[PDB]
Amino acid sequence: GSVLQKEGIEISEGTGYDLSKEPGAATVKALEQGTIVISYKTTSENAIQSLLSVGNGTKGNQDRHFHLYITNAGGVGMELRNTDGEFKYTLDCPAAVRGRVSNTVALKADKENKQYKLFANGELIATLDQEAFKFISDITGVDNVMLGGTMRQGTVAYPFGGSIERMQVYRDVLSDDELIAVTGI
Amino acid sequence: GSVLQKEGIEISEGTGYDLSKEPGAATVKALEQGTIVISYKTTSENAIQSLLSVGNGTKGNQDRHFHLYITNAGGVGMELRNTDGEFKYTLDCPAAVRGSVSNTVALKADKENKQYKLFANGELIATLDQEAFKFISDITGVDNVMLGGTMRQGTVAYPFGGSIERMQVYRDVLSDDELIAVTG
Ligand SMILES: CC(=O)N[C@H]1[C@H]([C@H](O)[C@H](O)CO)O[C@@](O[C@@H]2[C@@H](O)[C@H](O)O[C@H](CO)[C@@H]2O)(C(=O)O)C[C@@H]1O
Ligand SMILES: CC(=O)N[C@H]1[C@H]([C@H](O)[C@H](O)CO)O[C@@](O[C@@H]2[C@@H](O)[C@H](O)O[C@H](CO)[C@@H]2O)(C(=O)O)C[C@@H]1O
Repeated sequence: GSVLQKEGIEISEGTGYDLSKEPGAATVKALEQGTIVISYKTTSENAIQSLLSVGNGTKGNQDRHFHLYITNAGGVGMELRNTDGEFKYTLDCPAAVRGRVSNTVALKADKENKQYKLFANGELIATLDQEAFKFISDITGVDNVMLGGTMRQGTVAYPFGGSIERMQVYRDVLSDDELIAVTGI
Repeated sequence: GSVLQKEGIEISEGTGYDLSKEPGAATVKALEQGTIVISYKTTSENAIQSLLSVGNGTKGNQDRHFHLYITNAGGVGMELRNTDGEFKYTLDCPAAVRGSVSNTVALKADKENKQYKLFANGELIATLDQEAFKFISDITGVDNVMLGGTMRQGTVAYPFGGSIERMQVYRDVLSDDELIAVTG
């Protein structure tokens, strides 16, 4: 099963929606691998909108976070960061989703294969293999989980507006076939 | 054989070294796929140092370029950009090289397989697959090739300092085994 799930969460641009106190959030804050699946509708023209983030929101730690994000040009991406000297692993895919319309995206991080895969609307859109595999448990001082933005020194960065229709986070690594199916209509 | 090669080029921080007029530069400016192999020594503490770039250096086109870069913290990466709405395909690998010392890195971009692979000092360090494969020929208005920085609105960005010991650009997609051997 999922370790954290939410449904029907509408977010006013800029505000975010804090998940840090939810049952399961502690698990999400320590993930060594796993899968994130999100259905959403954006109503914002912000250039970078985090759907889900997990990171360190404290002063001086603004480059220590993970987020799965969309853009105002129909892009989908993620960033996994613990300051640039430690790691900055990113995917950014163009023309993968559309903006008002429901989309479903997913990211998996697979420790055994050292691989990250991004899916949108029933398609695998990118794969990253890194010799030095990292995930959330490698970020230093993770203290929050949020929908619709990323906490950076107490400010909601990369603000989303619209609806998080469904969000599920898994410790399990779903198969590509599963993610093609679950991100479809 | 390479389509563009240079050896023994010193570059001070900020200066760059223009290759735009060299025979073969036109080919580099239009690559649909290929391989870049560079041996270098950095003397600079700049956080992002382009070893080789190919892009559009004109005003308002600062997000239209390709570069293969190293960092002050022993990292290696690349960015391939034509404005973020079009594409922004990147790799960034930590603790892959050392400043201390000569290092050799390589990037291949394989159109058939829609794949980019980065190598450093005899190891494959990252692989990127993109559904929408892009390379230099997809960048709009490419007008320069340089060593040791990236031209952005007439300024040398991401400035390298040190020596480009050997730089080769190929239209061919070299094998992983070839790259493991040449970089190690
Ligand atoms: C998702 C993404 O591309 N994020 C970038 C981020 C954004 O480009 C920016 O916040 C708004 O578009 O920029 C990051 O880098 C910044 C640097 O480019 C800038 O020189 O200095 C900034 C600090 O004032 C900041 O470090 C960022 O916000 O961390 C890098 C990130 O990948
Ligand atoms: C290799 C890399 O991370 N390149 C980044 C670049 C560098 O982080 C930065 O130039 C070094 O200081 O930052 C880029 O994004 C910038 C935005 O973060 C910033 O909000 O606005 C800047 C323009 O005034 C700039 O766009 C960049 O320089 O393009 C993104 C790039 O991937």
